[PDB]
Amino acid sequence: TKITGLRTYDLRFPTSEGLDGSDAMNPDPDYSAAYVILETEGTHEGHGLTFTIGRGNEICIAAIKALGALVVGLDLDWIREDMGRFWRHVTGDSQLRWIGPDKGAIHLAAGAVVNAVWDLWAKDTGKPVWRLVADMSPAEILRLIDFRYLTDVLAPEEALDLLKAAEPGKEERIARLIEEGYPCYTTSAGWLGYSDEKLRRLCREARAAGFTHTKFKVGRDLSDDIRRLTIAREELGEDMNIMIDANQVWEVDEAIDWVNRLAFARPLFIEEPTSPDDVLGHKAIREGVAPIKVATGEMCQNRIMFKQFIASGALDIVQIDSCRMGGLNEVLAVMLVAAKYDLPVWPHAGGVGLCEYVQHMSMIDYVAICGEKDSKRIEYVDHLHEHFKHPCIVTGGAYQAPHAPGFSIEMKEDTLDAFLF
Amino acid sequence: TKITGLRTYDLRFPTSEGLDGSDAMNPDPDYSAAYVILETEGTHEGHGLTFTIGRGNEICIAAIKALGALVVGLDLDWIREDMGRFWRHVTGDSQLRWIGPDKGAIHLAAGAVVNAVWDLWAKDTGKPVWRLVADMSPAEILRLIDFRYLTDVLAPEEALDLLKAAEPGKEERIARLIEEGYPCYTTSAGWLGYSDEKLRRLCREARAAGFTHTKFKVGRDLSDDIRRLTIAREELGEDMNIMIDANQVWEVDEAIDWVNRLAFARPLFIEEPTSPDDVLGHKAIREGVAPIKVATGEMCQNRIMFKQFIASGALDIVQIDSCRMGGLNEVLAVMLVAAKYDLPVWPHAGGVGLCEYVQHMSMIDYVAICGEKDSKRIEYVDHLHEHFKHPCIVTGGAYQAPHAPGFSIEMKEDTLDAFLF
Ligand SMILES: [Mg+2]
Ligand SMILES: [Mg+2]
Repeated sequence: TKITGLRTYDLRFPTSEGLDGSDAMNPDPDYSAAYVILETEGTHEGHGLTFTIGRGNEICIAAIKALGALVVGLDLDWIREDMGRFWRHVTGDSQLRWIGPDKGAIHLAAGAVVNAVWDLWAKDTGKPVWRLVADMSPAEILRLIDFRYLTDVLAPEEALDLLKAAEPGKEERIARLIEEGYPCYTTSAGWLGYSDEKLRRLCREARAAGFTHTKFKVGRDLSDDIRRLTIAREELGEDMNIMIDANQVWEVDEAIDWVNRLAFARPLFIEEPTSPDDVLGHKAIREGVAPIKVATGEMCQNRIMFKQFIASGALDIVQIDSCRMGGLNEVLAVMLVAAKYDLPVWPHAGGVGLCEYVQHMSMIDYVAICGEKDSKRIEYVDHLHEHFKHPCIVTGGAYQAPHAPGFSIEMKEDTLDAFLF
Repeated sequence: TKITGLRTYDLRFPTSEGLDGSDAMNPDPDYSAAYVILETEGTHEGHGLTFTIGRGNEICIAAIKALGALVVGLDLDWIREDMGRFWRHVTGDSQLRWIGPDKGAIHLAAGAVVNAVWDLWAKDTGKPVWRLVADMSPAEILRLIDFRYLTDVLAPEEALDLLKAAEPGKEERIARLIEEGYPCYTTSAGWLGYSDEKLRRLCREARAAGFTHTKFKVGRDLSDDIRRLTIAREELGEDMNIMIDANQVWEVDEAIDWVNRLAFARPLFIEEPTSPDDVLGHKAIREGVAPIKVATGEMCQNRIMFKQFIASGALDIVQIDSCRMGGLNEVLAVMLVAAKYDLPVWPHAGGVGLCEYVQHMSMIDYVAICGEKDSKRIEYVDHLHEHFKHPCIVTGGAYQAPHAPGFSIEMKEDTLDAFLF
């Protein structure tokens, strides 16, 4: 099997029409996918995307096309033999690196391309991605990862030790996953643009559905946030776990003051209180708002930044995103760093196809990395699942384990035509 | 004056013919400019560029075009009235922020567009950019900067104190700059691909010309580094200051061992010993290679990363780049942070037009911010200056102060035709 070509689609969805996804930083996102198909001579094609919120999607498309020169002509077997080597290769064009390195449009594109390869690999072997990786031995999983710029915090030997320690319980955990699924929380009642009445209704829906955890956007107006969280608590009840997300908007001192003003709502954590680059900033905020925890990561650019967030104790909750960084391989590296420091990973899913991706990622984390899921929650949003051949399935507050071969990301063909920008 | 339109040029120079620019990370760079011209109804046009090394330049072009939607239609007086407001505006489209924020292709593009505006402003008033800014009162300079995500280390109040404190000595320093220029160092003898014979000749030329500081690329092969540096010391003499640049290639532990092995050559600093995102890693390397200094910054993505590098004491020498970040305004922000921590700024100039840019920026630093230049060195390389209408002028180891209106970046019309990719 050889990758023989690739096609790209600039897909944009009119989510702003109802302000779905609206938050303190992004008032009117148009959920969009920079979508890629890796062509083969065979029966399978590798589908992948990276997620943006409208304008700028075409910049990612440009970056995907550039990466295409590194991938077209490759043999899939060469890729599979040492995917860490492939990852170094695909992120290793020094000229393309200059556009990053491993950040912004070029790394968003890498996420799409890398995840497309996983889709292809999984389809070829007849396994959902979570199972494809979970079935691997510790050494085989270790081999997936490019450890460059990680070794001062997590060297391959220590990663291998973690993988070996988690190996003996894998079968039981797989069975448990089939029986129970993986618990998730909802942000769908929480978008900042919603009226209070809509907020009330969607809070009742979330509770009725069996979620134990619900997230709300905050950060534009303090008076609004106090009012909204008071109302949320009324509808949700005292037992509900509430979280809040500021989407990066605050300064450090502002953030500490503002979430302390929201302390009455008993939020489990504040998400992205400030810039996603500000490690020392998050750490200062963390100290100032304890016992309210601090979460961040959905825009954390790469493993180098994540390792510093984690090693410096700048956060309580690690929120990887499936295609912000260099796809599954880099996510797995971060999950191992998180496991070394006993920090939970709660993936971001606020976007088109993101749920479809991160379900597999946490399920790998559960089976083969940290071995625990009960105390964690994958993000979930109830938007745009209708465009996927195999959408995630959530009920009673949990993702059902994927069954179809691939990465759950392939879109219905009609969608590829209807939503072309 | 109104910005009425925009043109972009994908310009690529065949620098890989002689391996000019070659280093341990980038073995065959093709010096390129994602070049932009801002159109007006008047006699002036604002020229700017961001620098890349070949493939991927087109991603920057796409990002520049995207930012064009934020800039075309703007009145120049609205911009000048509060350029910090304008800076927030051009980097503030939440959807374009998703592609960054303030990093990668979108921010490189911001650098080109922001600096192009500076070029236009300077042309309109008839001054080189450095003097346009140096003639500003402390409050007017403060007004240029967007402090978002800086206030936990440098708030506007403290930045103003710094600016006010530098104010009385401005007239003297301007005089002194006109008399003396601004000292610079050369990297033109140090490219990794050069033969030993050529290394020797270039070292002799650098020494004759009166440079007191010369930089060499290292990091590909230890034996080569040992031999080349032995040769360099031999040709340059004992009074010469030698620096070395690894272009990010090492792990932390590897960097410490490798530069310590080169200690015999007495390097003033090691530049970019590791990933440009690794603040804690640079700090660890700095401890391990003492007394050899640590420099980094040419790819430091923005003020938020620079702020952490500086405040945490991860580096000795701050190497801003003129168009890696959001152009002049963000560079000035970082210079003020550096002034607070009394760290010197030695700008990167390894690329087409970079010398032309950074000469202005360090001269602003000297006259209006930190008030000291004798102990600092702006990078210089002698490549591609023949393409500029007003190239930098270097003699006796110092940049002559620009005197023609603009940012020195405008290229000759024939270059715009001949080097289109
Ligand atoms: Mg979030
Ligand atoms: Mg350098």
